[PDB]
Amino acid sequence: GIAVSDDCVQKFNELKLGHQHRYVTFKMNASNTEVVVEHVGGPNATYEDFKSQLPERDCRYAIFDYEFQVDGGQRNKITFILWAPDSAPIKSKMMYTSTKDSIKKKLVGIQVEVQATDAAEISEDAVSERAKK
Repeated sequence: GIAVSDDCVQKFNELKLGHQHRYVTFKMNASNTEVVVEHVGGPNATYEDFKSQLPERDCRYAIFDYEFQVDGGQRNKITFILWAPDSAPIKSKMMYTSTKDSIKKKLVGIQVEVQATDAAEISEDAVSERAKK
């Protein structure tokens, strides 16, 4: 089984506990033996910053502390996203898919999960819409 790096937990914790990051992206390491942190989005990074950097032909995971000015205040939703574009190789797909539960259970505190397999699914509308699911 692919191991989740504890650094994946530390960064998720900095976001969840300290609001230190807008989002965190994760990818497998070189040996595909552990998922490691890839991109630490700071508090002012936009959803666009997160999105534009997603590999079109490779998978990734992400926590996006999606923010709102909505009814019951200004809300924050810790959204875990599995990015698995249909154009990724089967090996990449298989790996990310096969290891999603571990990262999800390691990341105690997720609030919304979404799976995006294309441009429209990873769009800001798809995600923002589901963020207040």
